[PDB]
Amino acid sequence: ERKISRIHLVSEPSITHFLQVSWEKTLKSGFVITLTDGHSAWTGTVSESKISQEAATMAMNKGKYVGELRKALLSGAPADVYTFNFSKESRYFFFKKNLKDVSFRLGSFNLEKVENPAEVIRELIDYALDRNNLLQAELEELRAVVEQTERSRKLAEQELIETSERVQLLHSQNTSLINQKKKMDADLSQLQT
Amino acid sequence: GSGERKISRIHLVSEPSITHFLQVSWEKTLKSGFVITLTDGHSAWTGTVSESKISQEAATMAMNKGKYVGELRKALLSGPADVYTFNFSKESRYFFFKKNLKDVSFRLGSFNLEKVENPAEVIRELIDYALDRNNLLQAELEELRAVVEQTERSRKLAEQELIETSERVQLLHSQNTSLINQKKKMDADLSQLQT
Amino acid sequence: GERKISRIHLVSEPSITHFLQVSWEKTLKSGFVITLTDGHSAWTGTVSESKISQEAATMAMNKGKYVGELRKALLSGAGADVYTFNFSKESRYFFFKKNLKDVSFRLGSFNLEKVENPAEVIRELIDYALDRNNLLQAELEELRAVVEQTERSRKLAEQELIETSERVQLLHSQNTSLINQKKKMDADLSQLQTEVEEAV
Amino acid sequence: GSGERKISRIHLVSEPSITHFLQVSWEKTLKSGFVITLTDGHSAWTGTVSESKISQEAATMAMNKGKYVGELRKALLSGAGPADVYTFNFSKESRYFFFKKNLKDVSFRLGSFNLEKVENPAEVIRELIDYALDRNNLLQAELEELRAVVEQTERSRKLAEQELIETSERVQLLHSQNTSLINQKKKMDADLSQLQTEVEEAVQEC
Repeated sequence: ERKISRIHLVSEPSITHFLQVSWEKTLKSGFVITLTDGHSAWTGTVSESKISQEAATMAMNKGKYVGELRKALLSGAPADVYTFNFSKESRYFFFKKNLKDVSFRLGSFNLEKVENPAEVIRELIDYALDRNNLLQAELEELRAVVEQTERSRKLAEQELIETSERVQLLHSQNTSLINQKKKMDADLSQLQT
Repeated sequence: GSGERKISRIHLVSEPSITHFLQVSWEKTLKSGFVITLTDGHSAWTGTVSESKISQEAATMAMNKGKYVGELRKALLSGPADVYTFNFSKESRYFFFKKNLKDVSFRLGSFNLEKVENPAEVIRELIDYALDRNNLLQAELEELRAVVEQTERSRKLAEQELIETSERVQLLHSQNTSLINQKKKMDADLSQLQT
Repeated sequence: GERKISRIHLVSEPSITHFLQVSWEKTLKSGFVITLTDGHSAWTGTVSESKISQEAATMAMNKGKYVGELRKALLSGAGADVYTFNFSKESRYFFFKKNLKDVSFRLGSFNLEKVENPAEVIRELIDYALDRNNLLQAELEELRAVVEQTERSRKLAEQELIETSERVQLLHSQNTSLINQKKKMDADLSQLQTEVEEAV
Repeated sequence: GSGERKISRIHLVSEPSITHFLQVSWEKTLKSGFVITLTDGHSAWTGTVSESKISQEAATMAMNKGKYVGELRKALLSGAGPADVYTFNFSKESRYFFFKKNLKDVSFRLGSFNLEKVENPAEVIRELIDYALDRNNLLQAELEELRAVVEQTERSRKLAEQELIETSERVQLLHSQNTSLINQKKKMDADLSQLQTEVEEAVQEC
């Protein structure tokens, strides 16, 4: 599981930054958050115990806290109500939620600077290109399913009108047969004398 | 809306360790020219292949220009018949052979890519574009999963109606053969009762 | 940040559907801000904690029982088929009662002054509901992942239990046929053990 | 199945302070046509974009219609990013258009629709609020049901796994007897020749 977001930090408002969050099937089980500005990178890990501690700090249901994390760190910057800020000196990444004249902090994470930003960026670029090819193949598969279903429907429309011509040609045969059956069945009592 | 671009993974034999990325961007056709950008996560190299340059490279190989640009489309826009190489000193020439396992390789192209002085902006522009195109494909999928859902239900609508009719023809066909069997017995009894 | 929005049916204007927004702290008995709107204007007032106790003592019922009735009335539906809501648009008084058998008694009465920023309040109310939807829909993405994760573990658990049960059936029959082979080979040894001593 | 609808908050450039709300409703497929509704909390504007208008704007942009409809899905549905810039004329009460701004200062008019004021905007807002509160109940009901599926599936997982800890114990102890019986058979085979060749050595001794 992996999602790359385009966030806008208050520290450097000019340079648009990228936020890569990676976890395993559940965000409440922990995740790895990466911040990159195209040259250097900052990667930190948020454990399951840290999420429960941050949720218990501001008095919030853990299910509702992960909902806020999955809404601020994964949707991107849709949902501009979140104010992201990363201090490069202290190497801390904190974001807050803005509405109703209240800007309370929602999370405080410690992202340490990576000594191999080239590999981190190339792995990010490689994942974005792999997700691109997957969505392209799924589009070609889906387009093939549409032309097969419509083709299968058109065949089902023509087989029905042929079978409907057969259901009435055969229903008229039973009616023509049951008439002489009932006519001969009464004629069998006449020959009985 | 204008602008066309394809980003590809390339294996540079100069640096076989890492995997380089090639960003080819052009207008509407490769015949008019294209801007080719090479990056490695830290630095970036960009060159502008003019339309005249493609004509010279196609003429020096005695190859039809329409066939030559077909090979440029083949190598730079997909992703190993083609082998790529690039030198880091100053002779910044992104040249790629077409190693054809028929006999031996031969030169296919060569362009000058100068090292840009803002590689961070190039990479962000490269990453930002890749994310935007993934959202467009994801939206195109949501639009298409709704079309296939509508055609499937309309298909199964006519499918159950055909099976409903095809079941009925087999109903009054075994019933038709039943009436044939009854009139067959009444025919035999008409001859036995004739006596 | 506890807030609840619910639609109400005013008997003074029964043709339209008004909306009620109750905002309160951690506990409703401590007080709440009650907002009313009709899609154009809005009226909002404040119910202090002492106003709750004064209303509770005015009808001689326990405070906790009264705040419980406030959760049933001011929260979770209306028009609901038991509580009758009414708002005097002239007097700016929010008055609601509870219908029983043949006796309907007043449950609360609070003053709501008209707000000077009706579009801003509606703009805040819509922004909140859309924000809570994006929050609940994010919890569905998390919880659907938990279902698929638990479904996978259960499915392989039943699959493994089926194989381990089918293994004990092939194995029990294999031992059954093996005890019989052991039974017949013992009868052949005593036959050959005799022929050794008998042919001496 | 009711209808398809999405309500997103947008920030116009004619009034960047207040938060306008954008309501787009369609029937299954977006290319079939949709209805745009703009509101600020007082007045409201409603427009109707048919299937023909979508093909016309797609022919002007020279894009594939599937891409243009996909580009409309990104901007209109769930729109709150700096990629798409929205604009609307209040005094001219017409021409709601939106751009697509990316890096290197590239901008093109992605859409242009003329929506007109509503005579009764209060009823439009109440209907918008009524829908938002209905999905709030529909989502919270889907959660309570999903919470029951999680613990029920965890119940069946613990049950089959504790029955596994009993079934597996019988398999291992039954397999230990299998190998113990095969070894007795193998040794009983070897002890059958020493008796067979001994009988044969008695008849080969006259």
